[PDB]
Amino acid sequence: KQPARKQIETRPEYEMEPEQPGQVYNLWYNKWSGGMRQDPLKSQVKSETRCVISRDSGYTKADKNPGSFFCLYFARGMCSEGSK
RNA sequence: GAUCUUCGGAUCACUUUGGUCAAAUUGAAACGAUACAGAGAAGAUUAGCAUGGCCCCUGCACAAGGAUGACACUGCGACAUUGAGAGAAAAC
Ligand SMILES: [K+]
Ligand SMILES: [Mg+2]
Ligand SMILES: [Mg+2]
Repeated sequence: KQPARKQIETRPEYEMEPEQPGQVYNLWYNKWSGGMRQDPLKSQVKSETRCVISRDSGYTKADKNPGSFFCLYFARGMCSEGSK
C-alpha cells in the first residue's frame, strides 16, 4: 500500500560476441550467426536478478488506467522506472 | 494572446500518436561438425532432353543451370466357375 520502487538502477546494455573467432552479426535477423549451432539448451544462462511481490509491489502510474497491463520487466525484476 | 468593438462583445486558430507490436535467453531463417553410405540407361565407362507435383535452389527472366537438379517410373482379380470323380452326408 506504498509506492512501487525501482529494482535496477542501471540499464542493462547490449554488448556481446559469442565464439570470438567464428561469429558475425547478422543485420537483418538481429543475432550472431555462423559457428557451431551449440546445444539448443545450453545458452540458458541463469538470470541475475530476481523479484518478490512483498518488497517490490506498489503503486504506479498505470494503476489509474482500468485496462493497464503488468510490467514485462517487474516479473523478471528489471523494471528500472519504478512508480513512473 | 492579436484585431476591432464600446466595455454587452465580436472576430482568428479547434482533438497528435504508421504500431514484426515495451530495455536482445523463452514467438523475422537455416544450419556447423563429427560418425555411417558415399555419383542415372539390364558388363564398363559414361552425352544428354523430357514425363508427375503439398520438392525445391540460383536467376531480371516464359533463356539456362543446379548429378540428365532431386524424388518417383509395377503388377493387379465387375473370375463365371463347371468339367468330373471319391469318401461323407441327407437325396436321385
Ligand atoms: K549426366
Ligand atoms: Mg535441366
Ligand atoms: Mg530432371
